[PDB]
Amino acid sequence: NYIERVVSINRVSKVVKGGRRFSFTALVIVGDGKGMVGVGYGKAKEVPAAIAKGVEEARKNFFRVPLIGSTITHPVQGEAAAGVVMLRPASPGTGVIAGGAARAVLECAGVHDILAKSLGSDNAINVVHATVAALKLLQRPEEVAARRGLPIEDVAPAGMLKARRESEALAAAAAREGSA
RNA sequence: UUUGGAGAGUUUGAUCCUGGCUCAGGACGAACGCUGGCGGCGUGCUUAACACAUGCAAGUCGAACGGAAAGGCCCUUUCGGGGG
Repeated sequence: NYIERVVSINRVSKVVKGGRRFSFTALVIVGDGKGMVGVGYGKAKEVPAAIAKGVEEARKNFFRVPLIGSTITHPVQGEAAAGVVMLRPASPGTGVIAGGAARAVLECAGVHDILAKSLGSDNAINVVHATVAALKLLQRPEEVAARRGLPIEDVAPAGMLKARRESEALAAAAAREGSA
């Protein structure tokens, strides 16, 4: 059930003795819709083969996204070559609101509620890399408290833990109709 | 202890970056074009502090005053009017 999302298709041109020898590049994000996401860049003579290579590269380099509900743990500004993407968590119902690249990677990760904004290098590839760098900079409170050597309560805020418990209930207790 | 940022196109054979230009949105004391049924609530010289016909826009008090021109009342009466 992996959700896949192409963001950009570009006809690139090598030049040779005869002339322009073309190919196609597909930027394909794929995700589980629940927090695992991967990015791929497929380069191939034909568009569908490019997309397939992108899918394969993505499913190879999947990575897991920290979440507290259907948003992210904390705000974070990821940088790439020159893509700069701030991410800011958001209350539920405001909706993932972002440009098509950040939007695609977030929607494939399953982040339905988030604030995002590209601040440099409108190019979708570097934007996606910047967004991914942000998501990799993300830090779940459990591993944070481990990193500190403390409880979770005295490093994380009560609002985050409230939403955490709420989401955990709505996951487990509401998985009853799926498990039975 | 609550909150709220979307991008796209365009330099190149193609790429990335920078960088500008443009667009998508919202608003208006608005104007124009096409069109036009109803109501409600508002709103209307943003320019010539340019010139202005005309009519109204600051009067009131007779319990401040002399008074009595118009009405009123009463005497008068040639019914013309005259007095208080």
